[PDB]
Amino acid sequence: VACADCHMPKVQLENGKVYTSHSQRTPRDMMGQACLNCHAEWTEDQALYAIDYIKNYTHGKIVKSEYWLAKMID
Amino acid sequence: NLKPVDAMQCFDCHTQIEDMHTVGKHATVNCVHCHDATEHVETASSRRMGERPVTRMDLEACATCHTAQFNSFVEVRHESHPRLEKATPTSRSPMFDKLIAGHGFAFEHAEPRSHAFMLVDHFVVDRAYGGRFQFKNWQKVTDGMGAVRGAWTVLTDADPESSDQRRFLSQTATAANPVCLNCKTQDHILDWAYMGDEHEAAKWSRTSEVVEFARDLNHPLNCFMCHDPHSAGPRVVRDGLINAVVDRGLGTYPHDPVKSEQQGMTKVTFQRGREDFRAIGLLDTADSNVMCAQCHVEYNCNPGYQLSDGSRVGMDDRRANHFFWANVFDYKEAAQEIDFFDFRHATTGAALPKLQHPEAETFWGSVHERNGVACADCHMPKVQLENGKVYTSHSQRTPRDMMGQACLNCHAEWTEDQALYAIDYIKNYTHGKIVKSEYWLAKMIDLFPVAKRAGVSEDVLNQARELHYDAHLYWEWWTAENSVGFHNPDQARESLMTSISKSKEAVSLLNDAIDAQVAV
Amino acid sequence: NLKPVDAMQCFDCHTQIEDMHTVGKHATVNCVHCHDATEHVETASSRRMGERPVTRMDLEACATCHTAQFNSFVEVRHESHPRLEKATPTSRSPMFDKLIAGHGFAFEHAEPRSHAFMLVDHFVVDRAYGGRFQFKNWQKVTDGMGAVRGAWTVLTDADPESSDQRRFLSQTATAANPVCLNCKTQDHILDWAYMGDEHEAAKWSRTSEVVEFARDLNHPLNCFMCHDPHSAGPRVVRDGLINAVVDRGLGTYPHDPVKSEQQGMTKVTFQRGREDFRAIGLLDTADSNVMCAQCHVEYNCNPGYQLSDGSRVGMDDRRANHFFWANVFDYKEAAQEIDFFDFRHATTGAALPKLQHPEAETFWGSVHERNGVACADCHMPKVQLENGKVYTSHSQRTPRDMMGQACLNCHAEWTEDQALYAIDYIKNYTHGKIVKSEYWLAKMIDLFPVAKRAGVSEDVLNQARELHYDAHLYWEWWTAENSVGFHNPDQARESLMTSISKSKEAVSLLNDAIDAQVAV
Amino acid sequence: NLKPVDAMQCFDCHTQIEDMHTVGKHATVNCVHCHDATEHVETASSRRMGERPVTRMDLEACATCHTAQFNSFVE
Ligand code: HEC
Ligand code: HEC
Ligand code: HEC
Ligand code: HEC
Ligand code: HEC
Ligand code: HEC
Ligand code: HEC
Ligand code: HEC
Ligand code: HEC
Ligand code: HEC
Ligand code: HEC
Ligand code: HEC
Ligand code: HEC
Ligand code: HEC
Ligand SMILES: O=N[O-]
Ligand SMILES: O=N[O-]
Ligand SMILES: O=N[O-]
Ligand SMILES: O=N[O-]
Ligand SMILES: [Ca+2]
Ligand SMILES: [Ca+2]
Ligand SMILES: [Ca+2]
Ligand SMILES: [Ca+2]
Repeated sequence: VACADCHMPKVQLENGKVYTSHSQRTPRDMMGQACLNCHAEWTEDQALYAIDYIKNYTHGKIVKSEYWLAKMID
Repeated sequence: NLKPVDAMQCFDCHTQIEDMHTVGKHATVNCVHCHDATEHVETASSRRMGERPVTRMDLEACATCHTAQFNSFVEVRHESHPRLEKATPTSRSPMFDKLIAGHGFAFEHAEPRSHAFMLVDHFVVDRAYGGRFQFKNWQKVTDGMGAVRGAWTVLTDADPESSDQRRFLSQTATAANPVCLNCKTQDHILDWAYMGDEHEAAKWSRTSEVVEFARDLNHPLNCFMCHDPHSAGPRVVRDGLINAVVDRGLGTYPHDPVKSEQQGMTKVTFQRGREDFRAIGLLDTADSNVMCAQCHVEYNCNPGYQLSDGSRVGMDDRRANHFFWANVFDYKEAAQEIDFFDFRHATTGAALPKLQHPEAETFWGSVHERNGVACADCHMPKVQLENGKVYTSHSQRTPRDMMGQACLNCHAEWTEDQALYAIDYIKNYTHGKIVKSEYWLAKMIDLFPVAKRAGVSEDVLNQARELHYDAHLYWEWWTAENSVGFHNPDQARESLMTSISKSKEAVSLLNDAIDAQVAV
Repeated sequence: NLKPVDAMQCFDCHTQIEDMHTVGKHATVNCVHCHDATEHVETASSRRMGERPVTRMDLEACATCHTAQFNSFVEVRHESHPRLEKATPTSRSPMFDKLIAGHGFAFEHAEPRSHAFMLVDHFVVDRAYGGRFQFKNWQKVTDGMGAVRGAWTVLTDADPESSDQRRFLSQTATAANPVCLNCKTQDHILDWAYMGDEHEAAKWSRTSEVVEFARDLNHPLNCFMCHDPHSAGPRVVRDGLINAVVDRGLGTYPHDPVKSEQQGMTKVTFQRGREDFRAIGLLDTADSNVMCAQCHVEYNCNPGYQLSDGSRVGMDDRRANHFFWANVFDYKEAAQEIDFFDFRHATTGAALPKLQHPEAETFWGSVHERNGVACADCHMPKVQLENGKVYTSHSQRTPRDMMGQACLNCHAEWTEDQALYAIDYIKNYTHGKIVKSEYWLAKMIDLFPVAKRAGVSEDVLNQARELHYDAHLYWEWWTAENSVGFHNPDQARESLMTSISKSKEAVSLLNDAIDAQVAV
Repeated sequence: NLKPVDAMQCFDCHTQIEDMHTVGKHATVNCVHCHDATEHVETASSRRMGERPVTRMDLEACATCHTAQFNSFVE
């Protein structure tokens, strides 16, 4: 998988000539084309939930990392 | 990958192309994008073609550099109901079968749908080819991109071994003829002489076997119908339109000589063996009124009969390819001018015209047309973007889908709901008069068998038939025209009231004659 | 609280029940859930019933352990318009009154609504019981759960003191008879002999007073119509269906002997005093095509007349309970096979069939049926859950409400709008041909009085009446069938074109005969 | 309106560009779309630039033929 698969995927059209989106942005804006096409087992809410599980856990450890760096700095 | 050819080598022979190509916005676009001419260059002389070069007519030839306009063009509007028969109580003409009896449209006449389907819909409608052509299956009806790629990628022919027009199912007709195709495709633009006259250099003409012609055609509404591929400048290619505007000298706006001069057309003719062969009309301005009038007009594209003596007018006659270029109040005179009518009513025996989608001629003289508004302003406006390069939408559809760009930009005093309400006030009032007109036409039509059977004289029946012509014209214009009066509401109202008046006159004439017979 | 009974004690006598109950998925479900048999056990012998045990027929007997399927079944689809008369310009059959004149359906024929209401709607429709039964007030029309709980909890009887069929309001009919109830309820499953034959052990039969029968019935579409309560295995209980498939040997799929073998039915018979009494058909597979064909078929459930001699066929005849089990192109032969027609047209005098909702026989041979798709796949699919135990929806309704589960799972190439567009293309085209068929039927019908009054001969009028039979059949199939052609579009198209052809033939015959009379 | 230049004349001194341009999917795209080299061509030799030609770096140089990619980019 590469950055473009999640952040600038091909446009999906009912009728038309396919081209590649050049709006590089979060996959949350185009989940059908950026995630759900590979993850058939998920609804959009399930895929968002899986993202947020990782970001929530990571951000918690960033905050704890800063708490300890700040305690040392002080 | 494409390799460019030496255009200067072409221009040595093709001076008209040189004059157009070197000056316009396609001066950097190489011939190889649309032509394969290698063997042609090896064999042509200054006056003889030699081997014929290949010319691409597919819309994807333009989609490579103009993807936004192409993608907009091929969109399917699913809200435009498909295969919706007009002769039903919930559509445009509840009493159409009774009123049109004797004409091929009684076999099927659906409402229009998105442009991508025009050629496939032409091929499959029940009135056209005896039911010979069908979609490969009922799922293909959704496939707009497929139809654009080519009719024969989504259709089947019930009998590839024969080329005659015949019925394959009982309730079909074989009304299609080569002239129809000119408003569905221009794939034949190099194979058709101006007006569809017989010509040594034309493979196809008005008198061709239409089933064989059909098989050679693939693409709907080619991009180059409105845009010259050499200059990229605005134009029309439709011979019937050029004939009305230029040859007959009627102008682009027959009611307005000044606007006709400012927004005119220059006929350019191309030859084969130094004899005139085909023509285009270059426009002074990018005027969509005239571009859309290549098809959205009342026309003849069919055999018929002479008003004077009732004799047959066949596909071989020039009248079988004709733009009347007349509003509803000038139409009867325009039909007298060429001594033509379309069919005899199956019940009344009256000589009648058949009217078709006269949007362009209806729009003339309307408040919007008089203020310089054109079809594209309401039906294919500029796209509005917060950040982006503006381009023109090519999805021709009702303004209800883009009211901000199609109406409310000029009508700043209205909300979207108020603008919709104004449109519906006109459509509701107009439809009510169409329905009343049909009621009166039907009442008259029903009296003909009663009058004949009661022994009413031919002289009286003929007087009623002359009234039927006018009652019919002044009604059918409005079921044929697609705006339900919006394009010209005062004209629709005056015309529909005239239809009713004529029918009432005919009813009174017939009732009195029947009553007198019974009294004897 | 329920206390279990000793099932082994029952099984001592009930060996058929034992063989079914001990093997299937209800082997742990005690008899007390559905039967109160204490006094029965005390008094029965191996061949005599003794006191009759109570058997629960209410759907709540199953709702205790299967709440999800019950709650799904009783949902009311408010978008399915209620009490919507089909004989209007905006519904299925704009010219129904003229075409059906002479038949009881002219008094009222509404579109179907949700299954919860089937029995109450049967009781209150204007054509059924002379207007005898009404909802307790106009608010009760919304109460689906109430109707399921029991018809008599939401209805009133205008005269509990009489049991005759009569008109209580002027524009009603009394078309109901005991056979109708078999497609509304199976509360009478233990009180009705197979086919509704007279039988010593049956309280009710084809010849019962229908008002008295009506009063004994409460619940719509019982869960056990498709599920054996003893084995929990798939089945049908409808006698007419078992008679077509098994007794007449036609099979579950008459056009396909192989599929008939793989997806067959085994007739199981239950006796009273060691004589055959009632029967069920156990299915080889959980095949909804055959389960839904207990009701969604063309049938006779009414008296009529013989084609051969015009004589009356009454409720006492087996033909008054009959599944034709024939597609539209085999129907005329199926009606000749039993020498039967339904009514004489009030205006033309023609012997005519009356067609009813033939969904099952229409679906045969369609692309979907040939690919192994069944009614439940589009009308009662598996529920899709992010997290949960999957069960089958029991809300039988249009797939438009669950397109992801009903269509788009098999048609991965389409969006919901594209799939809807494909359905509407078929429905629009089919409806247009229904409307044209009615136009031609009406034109013919209108000529009968004119022809009679002009002195046209009986021989010619009889030729026209024979044409009317076919014109009628090939049209009415499609206003009766609820998919507006979707279930089999090529068949609808061929049939409706045949209807039109027959009417046109009849119009020409009558016009020529009238013209000849006037000429003399 | 743009007027095409003689690309072959350019390639007499620009063999490295020739080998890329003639072979890829821009073989038909004339240099005038992105370069203004009139005075350069009047003054250059294969060994002396002469007047420096102008090269367009604006994204609109691509947006004429690739409006969809450009419009999606600038959102
Ligand atoms: C899908 C499997 C992904 C691939 C491959 C790449 N990225 Fe990604 N990225 C992804 C997610 C789910 C998120 C979080 C977005 C959210 O809304 O929570 C991101 C985030 C970014 C961001 C920040 C985007 C924003 O929140 O606005 C950037 C700048 C980004 N990613 C860049 C990026 C690059 C350069 C990649 C290839 C090396 C790449 N991503 C891969 C999902 C996916
Ligand atoms: C790197 C960050 C990019 C920039 C800056 C631009 N584009 Fe692009 N383009 C990019 C990728 C990863 C792809 C898809 C490649 C693949 O095959 O998967 C593209 C594709 C194109 C195309 C081809 C047609 C299509 O797939 O849409 C064109 C014509 C194209 N890109 C044009 C384009 C223009 C005009 C840009 C400036 C506005 C642009 N690209 C920037 C990566 C990158
Ligand atoms: C003189 C020797 C010629 C050269 C070099 C080229 N063409 Fe030509 N062409 C020539 C003639 C005499 C004709 C017949 C029409 C006429 O003007 O008298 C043509 C025709 C074409 C057509 C129309 C083909 C058709 O199907 O009708 C096309 C598209 C065409 N020519 C293109 C073309 C191109 C692209 C050339 C350079 C590669 C070219 N021609 C060279 C005479 C001569
Ligand atoms: C790329 C190789 C092209 C192909 C193939 C086609 N066109 Fe084109 N077109 C091209 C350019 C670079 C331009 C000029 C852009 C600018 O604004 O400077 C154009 C312009 C047009 C126009 C506008 C003309 C005008 O305003 O006077 C139209 C209507 C147009 N092009 C249409 C068109 C059609 C119908 C094509 C298929 C036959 C087509 N173009 C091919 C680049 C390319
Ligand atoms: C002949 C080649 C045509 C030209 C030029 C234009 N139109 Fe057209 N139009 C044409 C046909 C044959 C059809 C029906 C297609 C079918 O398969 O049924 C149409 C349809 C329309 C519609 C209805 C679209 C819908 O959503 O139902 C509109 C609004 C329309 N046409 C407008 C239109 C405009 C504004 C034009 C000039 C820009 C134009 N058309 C040109 C045939 C042709
Ligand atoms: C240009 C002057 C036209 C000629 C010649 C033909 N048609 Fe046409 N057609 C035209 C337009 C502008 C439209 C859309 C507007 C409308 O009112 O329909 C159409 C539409 C069709 C359709 C779709 C609608 C329908 O009537 O079912 C069919 C099937 C169709 N046209 C067929 C047809 C045939 C068989 C023709 C020759 C007899 C014919 N068309 C000529 C424009 C023009
Ligand atoms: C007539 C019925 C048209 C057909 C067929 C096509 N286009 Fe068009 N185009 C049309 C109009 C009225 C306009 C606007 C002119 C104005 O100045 O108001 C356009 C414009 C273009 C342009 C210019 C850039 C823009 O404004 O979008 C291009 C590049 C263009 N059109 C391309 C194009 C292509 C590729 C088509 C086939 C898919 C096509 N046009 C058909 C009218 C008509
Ligand atoms: C705005 C002032 C308009 C101009 C200029 C033109 N038309 Fe129009 N059209 C207009 C409206 C408000 C409507 C009714 C649409 C609705 O949804 O109620 C129409 C209708 C059409 C149609 C049928 C469209 C449909 O309902 O699907 C066609 C085919 C059409 N108009 C064509 C047309 C042409 C060819 C014009 C220039 C001659 C034209 N219209 C001008 C608004 C406006
Ligand atoms: C609880 C005491 C029950 C009552 C009352 C009814 N049913 Fe039942 N059913 C019950 C169980 C425990 C099971 C098996 C669950 C499992 O999957 O193992 C069932 C099964 C069914 C089935 C599925 C049968 C099969 O797949 O072969 C059906 C169709 C079914 N039950 C229907 C049904 C009906 C119609 C009832 C009312 C007459 C009914 N059940 C009562 C538990 C209980
Ligand atoms: C006889 C006992 C029936 C069986 C078995 C099935 N159906 Fe039925 N259905 C029946 C009636 C009498 C009615 C009309 C009820 C009323 O009060 O009007 C219906 C209705 C439907 C509908 C329409 C529902 C709506 O929303 O309007 C559908 C879609 C339907 N029926 C489908 C259906 C299916 C798929 C069946 C097998 C699973 C089935 N029905 C069985 C009578 C009977
Ligand atoms: C099974 C073979 C049936 C017999 C016997 C009867 N009906 Fe029926 N009915 C049946 C179905 C599958 C449906 C829904 C489909 C449809 O097209 O309606 C119905 C519907 C009704 C309705 C509601 C619709 C209406 O016509 O108003 C009523 C009032 C109704 N049925 C009454 C009725 C009477 C009086 C019957 C005996 C003469 C009768 N039905 C028989 C299935 C079956
Ligand atoms: C025929 C018209 C049916 C009626 C009446 C009832 N159900 Fe049903 N049921 C039906 C089908 C076609 C299926 C699916 C079988 C398959 O394997 O595809 C079902 C399934 C059940 C089940 C099994 C679990 C599940 O899949 O949901 C149960 C427990 C069940 N049905 C119960 C049930 C009850 C309680 C009913 C009365 C409210 C009922 N069914 C009616 C067909 C029919
Ligand atoms: C999917 C491939 C289907 C199968 C298998 C069956 N039916 Fe169907 N039905 C289908 C569609 C797309 C429609 C039209 C619905 C719409 O909203 O347009 C229908 C319609 C019905 C109806 C009327 C439903 C309503 O509009 O309220 C009934 C009563 C019905 N179908 C019954 C039915 C039966 C009994 C089937 C098996 C024999 C059956 N259908 C198969 C889609 C599908
Ligand atoms: C019209 C005169 C063009 C200008 C200016 C630019 N490009 Fe282009 N590009 C053009 C054509 C006709 C094609 C081939 C289309 C086809 O599919 O055959 C292309 C192709 C591209 C691609 C795809 C290349 C590949 O897949 O190998 C890209 C990424 C692309 N073009 C990018 C691009 C950029 C970044 C430009 C500005 C510097 C640019 N193009 C100008 C036509 C034209
Ligand atoms: O019907 N002649 O092609
Ligand atoms: O039938 N097309 O005007
Ligand atoms: O009408 N007899 O029940
Ligand atoms: O009227 N019920 O088929
Ligand atoms: Ca439309
Ligand atoms: Ca005409
Ligand atoms: Ca319904
Ligand atoms: Ca029947």
